[PDB]
Amino acid sequence: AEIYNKDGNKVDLYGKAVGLHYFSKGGENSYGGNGDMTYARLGFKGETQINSDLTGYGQWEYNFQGNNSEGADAQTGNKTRLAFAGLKYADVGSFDYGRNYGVVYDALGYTDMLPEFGGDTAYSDDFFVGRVGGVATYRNSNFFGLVDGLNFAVQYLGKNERDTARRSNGDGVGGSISYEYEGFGIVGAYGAADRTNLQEAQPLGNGKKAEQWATGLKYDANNIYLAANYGETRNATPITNKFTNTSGFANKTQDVLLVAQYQFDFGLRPSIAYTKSKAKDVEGIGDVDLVNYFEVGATYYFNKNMSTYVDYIINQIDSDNKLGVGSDDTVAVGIVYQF
Amino acid sequence: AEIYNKDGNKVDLYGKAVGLHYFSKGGENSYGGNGDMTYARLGFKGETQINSDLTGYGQWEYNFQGNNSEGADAQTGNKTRLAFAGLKYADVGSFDYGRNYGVVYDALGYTDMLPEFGGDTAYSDDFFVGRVGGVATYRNSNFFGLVDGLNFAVQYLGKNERDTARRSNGDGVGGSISYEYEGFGIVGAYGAADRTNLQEAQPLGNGKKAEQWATGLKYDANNIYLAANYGETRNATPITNKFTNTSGFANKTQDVLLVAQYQFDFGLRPSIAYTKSKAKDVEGIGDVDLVNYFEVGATYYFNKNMSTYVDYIINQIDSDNKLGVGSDDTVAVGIVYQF
Amino acid sequence: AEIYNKDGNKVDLYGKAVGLHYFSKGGENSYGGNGDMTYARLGFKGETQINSDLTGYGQWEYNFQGNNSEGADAQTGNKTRLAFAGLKYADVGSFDYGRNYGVVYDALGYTDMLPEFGGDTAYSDDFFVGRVGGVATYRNSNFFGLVDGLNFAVQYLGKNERDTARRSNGDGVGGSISYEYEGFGIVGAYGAADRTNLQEAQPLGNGKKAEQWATGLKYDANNIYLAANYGETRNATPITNKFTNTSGFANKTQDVLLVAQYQFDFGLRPSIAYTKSKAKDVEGIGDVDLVNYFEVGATYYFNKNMSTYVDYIINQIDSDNKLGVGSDDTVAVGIVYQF
Ligand SMILES: [Cl-]
Ligand SMILES: [Cl-]
Ligand SMILES: [Cl-]
Ligand SMILES: [K+]
Ligand SMILES: [K+]
Ligand SMILES: [K+]
Repeated sequence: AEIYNKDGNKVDLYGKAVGLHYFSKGGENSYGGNGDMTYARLGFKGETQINSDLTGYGQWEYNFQGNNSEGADAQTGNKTRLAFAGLKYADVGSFDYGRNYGVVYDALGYTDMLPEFGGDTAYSDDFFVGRVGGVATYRNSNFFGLVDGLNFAVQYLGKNERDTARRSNGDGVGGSISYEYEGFGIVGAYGAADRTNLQEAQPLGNGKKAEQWATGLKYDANNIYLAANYGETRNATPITNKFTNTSGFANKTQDVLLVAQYQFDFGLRPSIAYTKSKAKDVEGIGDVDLVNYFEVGATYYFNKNMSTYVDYIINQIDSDNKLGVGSDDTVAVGIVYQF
Repeated sequence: AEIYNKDGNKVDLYGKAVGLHYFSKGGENSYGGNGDMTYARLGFKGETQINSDLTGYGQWEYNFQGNNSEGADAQTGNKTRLAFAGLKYADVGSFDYGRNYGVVYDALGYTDMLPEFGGDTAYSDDFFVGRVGGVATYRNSNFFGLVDGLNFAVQYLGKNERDTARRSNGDGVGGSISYEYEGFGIVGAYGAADRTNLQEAQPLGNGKKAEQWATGLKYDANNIYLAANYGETRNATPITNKFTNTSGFANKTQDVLLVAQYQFDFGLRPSIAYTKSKAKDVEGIGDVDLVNYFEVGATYYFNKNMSTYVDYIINQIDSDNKLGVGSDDTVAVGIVYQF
Repeated sequence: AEIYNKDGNKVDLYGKAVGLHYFSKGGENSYGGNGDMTYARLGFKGETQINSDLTGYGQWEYNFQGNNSEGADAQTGNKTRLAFAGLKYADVGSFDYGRNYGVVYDALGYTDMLPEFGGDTAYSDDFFVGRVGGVATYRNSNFFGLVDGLNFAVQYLGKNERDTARRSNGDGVGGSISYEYEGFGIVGAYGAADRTNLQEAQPLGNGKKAEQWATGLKYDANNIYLAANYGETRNATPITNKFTNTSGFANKTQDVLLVAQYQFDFGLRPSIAYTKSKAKDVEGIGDVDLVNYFEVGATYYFNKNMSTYVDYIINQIDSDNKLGVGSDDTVAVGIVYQF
C-alpha cells in the first residue's frame, strides 16, 4: 500500500499473511510435503522523480516462515528475496544492481502463475533462472521508445563463491528479447556463466560453462491466460541423488511448461497446468525425470486484499525414479491477506 | 498506528522499543535472569471489508532481541510471534488459520497482565496454552448474535513434528466457553492432543494423550482488575531436571494464578500478584514446585505511547528444589515506547 | 519518511536499499574484500509529546544483508543496529536505555563521513567506540539551557558476558564534553570499563581495565567539511593475528583520522581522507599498524532519496605486516535509494 507520496517521492510498503497447509501421504515421499506451511512477507517498493525524464527506485522484500517454533529452529526458511536499487531514464532504459530476478525468468514468469506450486525450473540462486545476488540488470522498453512491444534486457552475473556448490556461481552474461502484440507475447532468453571450483568438485555435473535458454508463448487478454514454456539447461539445474546422497548438477535438461487459466467476473479463477522436466546424461543413471505432473486448482478472489485457493498436484513421477524423487500427490489449501 | 485507510481496507503497522534490564544475584540461579534484556517488536494488523457482512483480515508479529551482539549470537531470541489470516462473517463467526494463540490462553489471558513477568503457565509452542503453529481457530461472538456475553471457540491443532520434543505436538482438538456480565467474566477452556514419538522417548513424561484445562474469573470495571486462574495439565507442561540434564514433561500439574491491579487516573498502575505451579507424579522425585512467588510492581503511563515500569518478584522457590529451579529474586526495570 | 503524525505522536519509518560491489585483487588480502556487498536497512524513529516540556521517544534499526543466498547462509550479517527508548525533559536533559552508540563515538562521528569506508576505530560491540548493548546514556544540550554550544553526556555500560571475548564487556562509565562556535566544533570524550574473565584468558591483551579517549576538531559551514580525530585505547581495540590464529586485544593504540570533504550545489560531493591506527606493546611482535591508507572518493546526490558513490582506498599497509592485515587496495561502487 502507498503510505507516503510527497514531493515526487512515493513509498509502497507491502506484505502478506498466508495461512497454508499441505496434505500428503505419511509427506517426505510427496511433491510438496506435509503439514503447516504458514508464511509471511514484508518489504518496500519506493520510487522518486529526480526530474521529468529521470526516475530513481529501490525495492526490498523478505520472507518470514510462520511454520517454525520459537525455540532453536526459529530461523528456518527466513531470508531476503529482493534487494536492489536502480535508475530509469526516459526512453533510454533502466539499470539496477543488487539481488534480483535473472534474465531467463523473464521467459519463465509466463507459466509461473499457479495458486501455490508451479515454476519448478525457476530455481533460486541458480545462475539466471531465478532470484540471484550480484546482478547488474539493464532493461529496455519499446526499443528506446521507437518500436512498440519490442523489449530487450541484458544482465551481468557477478561471481558468488559461497559455502555450498548448490548456491555458487561464476561470472556470467545473460539476455532476453520479448515482443507483444495484442494479447499475444513471445520471449527469447539465454544466459551463460562460469562454474566455480566447488561446483566442479561435485560428482554430479561436468563442464566449465553453465548455459540456460527458454522460450515463451502466452495469450493474456479477455480474461484468458494460455501460456507455454520450453527450455534447456547445461550443467545448471541442481540435482540430488537420494539413494547415494550426492549433490551437483544435471548435464542436460529438457523442460516443458503448459498453463491454462480463466478469470471469472465474480472472483473465481480455475487453473489447469502440465509440467515436465527430464534430466539427461546423468552420471550413474542416464535419463531421469525430475518433475512430472498435472495441476488442478482454483483461486477465489474476495477483493484486492483477500483470497483463498486450493492446489492439487496429480504427480506423474513414479516410485521407480532412479534419483529417488517424491512420487506421492500433494494438496495445498491456503488463505491469504495482502496489502 | 493506522497508516492506510482507503476503500474498505485498513492497515495498522505497529511495534515497540523496550529498554529493559534485570537485577539479580550473581543471575543463573534467579527467576528471570540478570543483565540487559532490551527487545523490539514489529508487525502489521490489517482488515478489509469485502461486503456489509463479511470481513477479511491478516496479522503478523515479530520479536527482535536487542540484547545481542552484532557478531555470531546476533539471532538469539529472534522469531515470529503471530502469523495468520482469516475471515469473519457477520453473526456467524470468525475463522482463521496459521500461527496463533491456543484456546486455553483464552482463560490464561485473564491473569497475564503483569508489567514484565507473570503468565508462567502460558508456555509458547505447548499444545494449547500459548502461541502455537498450525492451528485452525473458529471463534463465535454472542452465540450467533443471540445471547449477549456468551462466547465460544474451537481449535484444531495440526501435527507439528519438530527437532525437539519441547516444541513438538500431534493432532488435537480444543475449545473454550466464556460468559461476561457487567465487569465480571467467567471462562471454561479445555484441549486434548496426541504426543509425538520424540516426546514419548523422553525419560520425563508418560502417556499417549496431552490434556490442558483452565478456568477464569475476573472483574474488569471501574478501574479495578481482580483476576483468578486455576488449571491442570497432563503430560503437557515442559520440565527440565537441571541436576541430571533431562528433558520431557510433567505427568500432572496444578496451577493457581491470582492478580490484583488498580488504575489511577493520573497514570500510575500498581500490581500485586501470586503464582503457584506444582508438578506431581514426576519420575524420580514425585512432587516439585515449578513456579512459586509473590509479585509487587507498578506501571506508569505517560500517555498512549510512552510507559515505564518496575517489576519485583518475591521468589518463594527454595534452593532445595529437587529439579534445580531458580530460587533467587528478580527485579525488572523497563522503559517502553510504542506506536 | 513521516508516515503518522496525529495527536502529538509522530512516527518515522525509514530504510535504504544499497546495491554495492567491491573490487579487489583475487579479495581476502584486501582492505574491504571482493564481490557483491548489497545490503538493506529498515527501522522506525518515533517521538511523542507527553506535555509542553516533556517528550518520549523510541528508535529501532535493522541491517539486512542482500549478498547472501536463500539456502543455509541466509542469515549471515543480519542483526539489530539500534534498539532504545528514552525521555527528554525541556532544558534538563535526555535519558535513554538499550542498544545505542557509545560516548566515544560522539567524538569519532566527526571523521566517520566517508562514502563507504572510514571510521575504522569505531568498532561495534567494543565498550564505548561504537554500537553497544545495555547502555544508559544521559545527554545534555546547551548546559541546562544556559551556555550555547556547550553539550555534555554520560554513559553507564552494563556487564555483557557473551559467547566471545570479542563482543564481551564489564561494568563501565563514560563521558563526553563538546563545544561548538560558528562552524567550528571541539569534543573531548573518555570511557573506562571492566574486562570479563573470558577477555582476560585470551593470549592477546593484558589488564583489568579498558580505557578509550578521543578528541575531535571539525569545521562544518559554507559547504566545507574539514575534520580531525586523535585517540588512544588501552586493552580495548580488537585484534587478530592471522599467522597464529589468536584473538584478543591491543595493549596500546594510537589513532589519527583526517577527513576533507566539499559539497557542490549541483549534487557532487568529493572526499579526501587519511587514516592511521598503530597498535603498540603487542605480545609477540611489539608495534604493528592495524589501519593505514589514503582515501579518494565521491558521492553524487540526485536528490534527498537517490545517490551514487565511488570509494577508492589507497592502502598503505604493506604485506610485511606481522599480524597479517590485508595489504591490497579496495574499490567500492554503490547505488542507494533511501526513504
Ligand atoms: Cl517464490
Ligand atoms: Cl510473550
Ligand atoms: Cl555501520
Ligand atoms: K515449490
Ligand atoms: K518470562
Ligand atoms: K568497513
